[PDB]
Amino acid sequence: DFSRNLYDIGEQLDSEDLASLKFLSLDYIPQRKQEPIKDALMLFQRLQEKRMLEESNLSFLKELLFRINRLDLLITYLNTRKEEMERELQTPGRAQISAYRVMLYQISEEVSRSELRSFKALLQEEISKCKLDDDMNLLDIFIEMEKRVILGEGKLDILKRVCAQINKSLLKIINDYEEFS
Amino acid sequence: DFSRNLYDIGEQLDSEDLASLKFLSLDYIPQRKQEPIKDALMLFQRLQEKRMLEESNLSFLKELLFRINRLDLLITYLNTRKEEMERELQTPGRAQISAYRVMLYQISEEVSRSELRSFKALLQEEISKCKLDDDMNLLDIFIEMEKRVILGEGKLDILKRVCAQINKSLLKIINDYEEFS
Repeated sequence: DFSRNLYDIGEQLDSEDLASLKFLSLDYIPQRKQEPIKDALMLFQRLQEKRMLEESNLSFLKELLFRINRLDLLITYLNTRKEEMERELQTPGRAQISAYRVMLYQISEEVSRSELRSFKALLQEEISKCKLDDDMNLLDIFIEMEKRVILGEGKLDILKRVCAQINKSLLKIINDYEEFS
Repeated sequence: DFSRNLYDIGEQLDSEDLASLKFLSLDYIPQRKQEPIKDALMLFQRLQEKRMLEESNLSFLKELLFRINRLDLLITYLNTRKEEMERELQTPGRAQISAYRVMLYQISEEVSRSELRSFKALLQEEISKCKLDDDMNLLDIFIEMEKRVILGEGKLDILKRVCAQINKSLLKIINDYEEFS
């Protein structure tokens, strides 16, 4: 009963819904493991894979659907109302999605298209002014590059991009590394 | 005697050496547990803590000293020559530092101060590459903000800074989040 019903819920969702649900699951499935999920059913399988979703274990499904405001699916397939879910989530700790993620999603729902363009513009303003100070030595800079994830054992792209403009011999070293690995 | 000698070697090293050796130890001691390590002798203690450095087990100590080209300490206190260590590390696998880390360190050794200026400039160029195409919705933008590590569970500065220029209600959301933590 549960499995077929989860299939029906799987089909009733559109793209925007899947994006939202992919976001609201980031507490359990890292960013790194979200490219594999292309449709809602694969997300269901990956959620049950961590035993966060089972028959008689629908807390997280109910919460997810309420947050993305698909109350029609809650009623049609889960027999759950809005006020019931509000009562459930307003009792401390019963909410399973972090306040961080819910905050971000609600910021997203409040924003229009024009306001989104404003956000892109302002974010490109604040990014086009990153300031690493003058007291960081090179090794620290490599550590920051690994931190901001632009350099790694298998991401020599940017490192080669800068070294190629500094001096070739460095690029020679890098090529020796990646060609002997 | 072993402890006394390791103390003497511990004090003979300067700051640049400690930075280098701290880097070349990143295969075993994560970034996070290196702020506690403030001096070279403490680094020795943290190396013995993981039993990669023992009495009669100096492979990694010798390797460390050779890499940072402190051959004077190798000879003075360890009675070990340059060419012997070269033979040691050129025998496969006996070098204990990964080719990645050693590659980064030699890139560091080759670079002058001016060339480092060029590296800072070019890297600030590549970070100020915005991407942010017209098909990314807000949530994706949040995910890249977390990537470039300018947004996080406890780093709401930039997010509030942009929302304050878009519309206050967003700022109200963020403040409600962080004052509820």
